Amino acid sequence: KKPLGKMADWFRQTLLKKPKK
Repeated sequence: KKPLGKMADWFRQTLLKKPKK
């Protein structure tokens, strides 16, 4: 998994309020 994809999910949880799963 690319760090970029990891950060993408990080933003999805952080900003879009979508818990990673």
